Amino acid sequence: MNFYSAYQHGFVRVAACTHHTTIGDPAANAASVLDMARACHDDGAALAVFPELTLSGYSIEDVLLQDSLLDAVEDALLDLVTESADLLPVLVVGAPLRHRHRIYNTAVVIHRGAVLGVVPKSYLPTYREFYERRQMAPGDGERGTIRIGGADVAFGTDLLFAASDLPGFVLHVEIAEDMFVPMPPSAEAALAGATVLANLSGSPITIGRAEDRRLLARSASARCLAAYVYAAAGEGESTTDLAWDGQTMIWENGALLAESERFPKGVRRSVADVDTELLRSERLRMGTFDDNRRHHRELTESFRRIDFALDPPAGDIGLLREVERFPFVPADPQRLQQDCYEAYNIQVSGLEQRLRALDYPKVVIGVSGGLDSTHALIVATHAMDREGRPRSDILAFALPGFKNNAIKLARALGVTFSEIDIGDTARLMLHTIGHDVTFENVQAGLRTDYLFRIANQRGGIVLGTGDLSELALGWSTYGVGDQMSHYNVNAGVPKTLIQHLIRWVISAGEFGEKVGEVLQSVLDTEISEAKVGPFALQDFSLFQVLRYGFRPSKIAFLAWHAWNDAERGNWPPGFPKSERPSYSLAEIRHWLQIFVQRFYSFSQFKRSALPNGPKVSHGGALSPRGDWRAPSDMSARIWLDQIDREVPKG
Amino acid sequence: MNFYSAYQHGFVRVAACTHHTTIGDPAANAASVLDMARACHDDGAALAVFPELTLSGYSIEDVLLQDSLLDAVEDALLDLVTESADLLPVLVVGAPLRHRHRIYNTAVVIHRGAVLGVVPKSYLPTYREFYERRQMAPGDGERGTIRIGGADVAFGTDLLFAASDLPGFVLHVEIAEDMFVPMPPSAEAALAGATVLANLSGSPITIGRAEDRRLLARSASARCLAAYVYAAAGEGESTTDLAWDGQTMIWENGALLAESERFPKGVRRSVADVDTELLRSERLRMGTFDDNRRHHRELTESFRRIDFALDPPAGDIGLLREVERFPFVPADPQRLQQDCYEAYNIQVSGLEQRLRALDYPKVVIGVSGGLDSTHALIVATHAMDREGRPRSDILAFALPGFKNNAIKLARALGVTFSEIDIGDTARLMLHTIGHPYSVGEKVYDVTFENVQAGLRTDYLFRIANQRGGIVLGTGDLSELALGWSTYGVGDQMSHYNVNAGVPKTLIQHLIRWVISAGEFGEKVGEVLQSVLDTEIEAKVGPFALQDFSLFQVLRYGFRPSKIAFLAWHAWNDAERGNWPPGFPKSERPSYSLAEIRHWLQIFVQRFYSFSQFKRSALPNGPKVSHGGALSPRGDWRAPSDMSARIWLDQIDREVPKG
Amino acid sequence: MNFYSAYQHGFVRVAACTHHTTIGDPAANAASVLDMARACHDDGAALAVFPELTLSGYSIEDVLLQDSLLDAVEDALLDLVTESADLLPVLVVGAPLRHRHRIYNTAVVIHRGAVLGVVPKSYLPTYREFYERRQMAPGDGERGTIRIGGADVAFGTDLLFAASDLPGFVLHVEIAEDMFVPMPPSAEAALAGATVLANLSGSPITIGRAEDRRLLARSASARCLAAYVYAAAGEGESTTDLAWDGQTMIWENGALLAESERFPKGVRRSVADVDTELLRSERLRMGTFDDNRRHHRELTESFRRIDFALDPPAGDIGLLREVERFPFVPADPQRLQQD
Ligand SMILES: Nc1ncnc2c1ncn2[C@@H]1O[C@H](COP(=O)(O)OP(=O)(O)OC[C@H]2O[C@@H]([n+]3cccc(C(=O)O)c3)[C@H](O)[C@@H]2O)[C@@H](O)[C@H]1O
Ligand SMILES: Nc1ncnc2c1ncn2[C@@H]1O[C@H](COP(=O)(O)OP(=O)(O)OC[C@H]2O[C@@H]([n+]3cccc(C(=O)O)c3)[C@H](O)[C@@H]2O)[C@@H](O)[C@H]1O
Ligand SMILES: Nc1ncnc2c1ncn2[C@@H]1O[C@H](COP(=O)(O)O)[C@@H](O)[C@H]1O
Ligand SMILES: Nc1ncnc2c1ncn2[C@@H]1O[C@H](COP(=O)(O)O)[C@@H](O)[C@H]1O
Repeated sequence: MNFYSAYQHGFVRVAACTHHTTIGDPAANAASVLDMARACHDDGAALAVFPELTLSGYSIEDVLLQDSLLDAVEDALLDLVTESADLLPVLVVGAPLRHRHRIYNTAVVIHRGAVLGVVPKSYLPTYREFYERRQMAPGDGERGTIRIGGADVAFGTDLLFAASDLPGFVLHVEIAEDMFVPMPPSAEAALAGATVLANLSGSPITIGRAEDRRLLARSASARCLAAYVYAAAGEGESTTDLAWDGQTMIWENGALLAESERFPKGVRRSVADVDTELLRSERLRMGTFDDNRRHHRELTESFRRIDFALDPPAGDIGLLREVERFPFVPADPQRLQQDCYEAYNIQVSGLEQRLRALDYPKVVIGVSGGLDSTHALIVATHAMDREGRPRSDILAFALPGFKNNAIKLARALGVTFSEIDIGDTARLMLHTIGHDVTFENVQAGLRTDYLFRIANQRGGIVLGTGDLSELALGWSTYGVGDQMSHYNVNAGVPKTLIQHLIRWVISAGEFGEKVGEVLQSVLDTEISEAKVGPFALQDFSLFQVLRYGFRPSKIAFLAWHAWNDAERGNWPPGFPKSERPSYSLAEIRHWLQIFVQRFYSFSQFKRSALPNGPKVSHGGALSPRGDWRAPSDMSARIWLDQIDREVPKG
Repeated sequence: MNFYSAYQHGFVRVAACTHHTTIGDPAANAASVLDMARACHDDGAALAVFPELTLSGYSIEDVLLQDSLLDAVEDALLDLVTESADLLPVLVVGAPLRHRHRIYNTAVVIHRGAVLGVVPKSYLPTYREFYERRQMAPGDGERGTIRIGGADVAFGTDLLFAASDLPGFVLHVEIAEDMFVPMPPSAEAALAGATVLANLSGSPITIGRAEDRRLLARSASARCLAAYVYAAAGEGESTTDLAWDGQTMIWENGALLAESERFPKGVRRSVADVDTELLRSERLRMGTFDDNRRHHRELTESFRRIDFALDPPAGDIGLLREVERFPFVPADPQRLQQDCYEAYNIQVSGLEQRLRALDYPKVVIGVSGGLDSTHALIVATHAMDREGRPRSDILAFALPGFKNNAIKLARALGVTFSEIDIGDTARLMLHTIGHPYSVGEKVYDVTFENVQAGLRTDYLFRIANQRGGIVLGTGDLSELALGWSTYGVGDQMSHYNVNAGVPKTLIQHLIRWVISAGEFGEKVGEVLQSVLDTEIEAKVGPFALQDFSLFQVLRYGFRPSKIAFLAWHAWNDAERGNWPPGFPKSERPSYSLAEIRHWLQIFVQRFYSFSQFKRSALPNGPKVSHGGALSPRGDWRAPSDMSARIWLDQIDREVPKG
Repeated sequence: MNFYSAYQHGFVRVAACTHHTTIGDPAANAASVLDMARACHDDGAALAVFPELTLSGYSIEDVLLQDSLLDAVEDALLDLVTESADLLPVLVVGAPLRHRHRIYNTAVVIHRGAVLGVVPKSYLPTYREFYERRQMAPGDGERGTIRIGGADVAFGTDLLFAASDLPGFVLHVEIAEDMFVPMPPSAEAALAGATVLANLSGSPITIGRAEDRRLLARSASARCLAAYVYAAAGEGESTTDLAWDGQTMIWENGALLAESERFPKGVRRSVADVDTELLRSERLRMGTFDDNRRHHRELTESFRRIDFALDPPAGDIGLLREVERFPFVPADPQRLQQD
């Protein structure tokens, strides 16, 4: 396998194009269309979508009904079809075409010298600035074939274009208004199998209309778990009554992959790599999507499937796609602030309920001066405040065995602080056992043991502080040890997020300037990754595994694109340059071997008996009662073997 | 509410009746039917099912086609209907009735002076000793109405008789052969709602046929999550070519509630209380049952529902049902022997897999001399033997704080044994914590108890790390139920729990079974027997009572007053019902309502509110009982932060003080 | 004619196999499947039924949704298909397979180098210890085809596999829970023609469950006048929350032909000679069975019949069947006392 090929990792390269319109001149439009398709071809694109009525112009009104115009459109269309014999992508081009009694507003799907199909617009707006039913017939409910340059090709609203060599790529096409009605053709098509939904638009621009386009193309792509590929008309359409902004865009399950300049000078393309495996993984897990199909079975079973062989380029063509280094940490500051606000209020409100339900017990917690326990102590405090409970009901413990930040934060917040040296107890235990992991574990164990007994003694509960990345990797001490508690507030927060939560608490500043300074000190001081690898890379793989179940080679491909060059892509706030590492393939490959071994084989038993705590990230959590049911007794051989066979050594 | 009324606890009393046949003489058969129905009424029955072609006799062949016979049947049927005005139960009576062109083999459903409906047999056997298509027409596909004594009443294979005051009682009726075809009318009727399936049979007896009847009525009742009420013809049928055994029976979800004497002299009845709530609870939970209905929706939606008001007796009429004292421990020795063999092989095979998967680590376990840990050590040994591992890889520990059976069993099995006294460590820990006892105070609270339980687990765990072993849990299912364990750092935690799915009441019989089988040898046998004798904490109540409630809650979700009723019927008299093997008379307690009520308050509080958090973070171990287990990854998903108020209030309002 | 050949007297030799499960490792499971299939071949068996989700392991939960796992299953399944080119028996193997939007819990029917069909479980328990709807889609009402290693093969709950040279052998396949609902797929298939009903089961063992299996597989075989061939998962399934007893069994019109050791150490097979003429003879005489089909004609006419040529061994291969000397006098004393 070619590891650097996007097509070999399930990507499909898609283009929404806005061409130069020459109204009433099909050969001119076709020439503009041919030039942009040759570009999409050079880019290795599999699909190029053009605007509504591309070949005539959308704005020409009663001129659509002129024989010479209709005739010119057919001739021009046929020329394009001929030219497509040497073009890689499927081209989806608008044309007014005659069929039976009328003309239809159609998209012609063209590929490698043939027309695969012809799709008529279903819903023809005849209100406000739109007059479409005057010239054109509704296509909803039309099936059968249409004759195009001596051949009968499939015609109708029930068509699916499936790549026989790219099973993840199933195209449905609809037109402009089709997307705006309470039950759009594209939503039935997704249920029936379509993964990529194209829209050819005219869409005269009005104040606020671009927002409406986005709202509907975006929600479509989220509701239908699909890529949505959208092209509107631009320069050249008539301005007798309307203006045109040429907007093009590509959405994937709710996220914007690419858009182009509004009101441009000259032609514009959006080009993106769509991840068919992402779409496939979401559909795999959301059972209710398939239930919805089954409830509408007669609607969804009636589609006709037109097969074609794409034969994509096999080499390196790069990756036209923003892959963030931190799935859990948005690079966009306004987004990351939102995430932090939500994470924090999840941890707090979850603890508050547990405390209300237990009639407000004291809160016992071991504070070491580290990031996790520090953050947990802040969570605990806010929870107690919110519930009108004295901060002295928090019992914080230093438990040194064989920092000041700890006692300072505690003092600054005004919780009850105390120290208990576990060394002598550990010595006694080591001796009694006749005594590495055991040495380490005897101390970790006695910490938990003490807290638990103090909790019994003082009418408290022990607060866990292990974080999501530690659960993922089994980096914790099971049972009698830090893995155990009465309630875990960090269980759902990945390590890479924790530092930004603390930053957010500081920046918000409701704990006061002292607390602020201590927390800032914790940060400066604190920033294991020796033996389990850098947490940036493990949190990366964790997301891919937990959200999508992607195979290891696909994970390596994504990580390498995100991390391999520190200069490319954006970093979140809070990364000075001395701390913007870049990773080689060899490194990514190494830590990924370690990740699959620890995640799939070693660590599950530790997750299996997990204390309570709230789920936090949309990426998922690792509760055996929630997002992650798995065997405690399984080997990781197949994952290790996949890496061995598919990921180059470096 | 009347706590002693079976009807108020969701029971329906049902009768399968075999009457005296007088072939060719409807008024005589009717008179036998009326006499048994008056009995079934006196018993407070809600339903009385009779045999196929009751009113004419099943065996009369072409005489069925004689007008005087057909006429006599109608007159006799109409007399019954009139008499039923003063009878409590719905009567289901067989009759050849004329409809359109032919006679149908039918069941007439009669209630309080009206005919509620008429059901024709669907499949008429015309092979071997059966000739039914010669005289009678197939009823499959017939709908509409039939005229009976001046009234149009529902006729067809699509009928459901629903009690308007007893929602759990929905009756469907089929006939004889109907139950034997690959897709029987009653299976569709169950999907559509029927909870009680009646079968009128003729069923000439042949060698082996009684077994076939049972196999099909039983599997029916299990697949359809229903009661199945079956009545065959007996004395009086013609013996020109056949004989008749009069068999009657009542099945409920796979279990036999009642059967009557085969080949009797005189009439016979089976009468049982059917638990509609048990049926309701199983349908509530088995989602795929409802999925099956949805898949056959056009079949299942077309049923016609005929409503009637039963108005059952409200007082104490007893409880015609065998309620076992020990849901987890069958009183039948052959049954209990089976259950033990299975429980034991479940425990062992589960541990073996964990051991194989961990490449055969040592097994660490704390042995106290008690029932649980003893049994666990036995389990562990057998697992190691089966995997061909040396018994010395089992590391057993005595861990005295502040027995010999323990060291003896260890020595007898040949596992590695050792002692570690946790006293000093506990002393140090109590002092470090500032607990009054480290200063001499005789304060033996939860912290004092817990410091010791904790250190036990803590030691085992560190030994496991040190010696490349895993810690075996030994807490049992009843302890998980009640939260009777020490959470987290304490006996609740381990690497693998073999007893997690076995209730306390079962454990002692598992040990007995291991002794009785005797493959560990006579020494081990003697030590185990000593553990039993020695070992046979009621702040949580008698485990017999809590295991009882646990089964009701975990399997059916029954309300507390229903549980009290059941437990009182099972436990209140030590002379009635059977005890399992191994209960000398000095140990056959009987409980009062007041007692049952007391321990039940404690059960609901502990089960639904206090203990879930301890179940929530549970080690791995195999499910054992069909009653269910308590793994939050398996049979029991529940909140760790809920109150038990409604349960406690239900007891307060519904269960008498004594 | 060869008087000593069981195949010439209307017998079909059938095997229910419980293999060594390696959870999450399809090439290992396929290797255990291939070894047992070679044995069934050497025995002259015409059919070998394996347990539910054979190729992945039944007990792996969310691991089923992992691309590497789904991928490994496909590669392993295609290796088996290739190996089957030299194997006599039809192989019925379990596999989680992707189709349309989801994965289905399926049985793949394999024969002489081809996949004859792919059958999805219809009813997916999601109660008590079972969580199937979480990972897998219900197969009831699915028809059409599925693409398996470059070919379109029949997919759905409506399939019959008929031996073109052994008219009495018509196979229907269902899965686990399918057999436990009031109106099971297998009862409509019998009405439609199936004489041999296979069941691939996971079936974690609980106290009393073995009795439930028997009651339902036995009553199914008696009600449907059929052979019922049943295989449950054993050693190697996860014991995170459940245990497994590896039970296999073969029923014929209400009678047990063969069963294997519960909780065995190592792999186990039941192997029996099913008498297709016996089944044929009972259906010939019990007219109400055909009446029942006619009453459900639209249900029963819709099945698709996939034809294959078995070409069984023609020589003496003995007779794996208890033939009592006295049809009228049972050799079992408890039974004879009853009679
Ligand atoms: N599948 C399975 N099912 C049941 N038991 C299983 C098991 N696999 C191992 N076991 C048993 O469980 C035990 C091993 O697990 P465990 O007791 O946790 O010990 P283990 O994971 O081997 O070691 C804990 C490690 O976590 C690291 N740690 C922990 C806590 C904090 C920090 C820090 O950053 O400061 C680091 C530390 O480096 C240490 O190396 C052994 O008894 C083993 O036999
Ligand atoms: N809902 C909830 N979520 C999270 N945490 C919760 C909680 N409710 C209490 N807690 C906390 O849990 C702790 C109380 O539970 P836990 O630590 O287990 O202790 P707890 O159940 O209060 O006491 C143990 C009891 O079990 C009996 N016991 C123990 C061990 C063995 C045996 C035997 O002989 O078989 C009997 C013993 O006599 C004692 O009465 C407290 O620290 C409390 O604040
Ligand atoms: N020296 C220490 N004193 C008190 N608590 C500690 C100390 N070291 C670690 N902990 C606590 O032990 C848990 C796990 O930390 P660690 O083992 O350092 O990753 C957290 O709750 C820490 O606060
Ligand atoms: N004296 C003891 N020696 C060894 N193990 C014990 C001892 N006491 C308790 N245990 C362990 O703790 C479990 C719970 O019993 P207990 O803690 O005594 O309530 C037992 O089943 C043993 O596994």
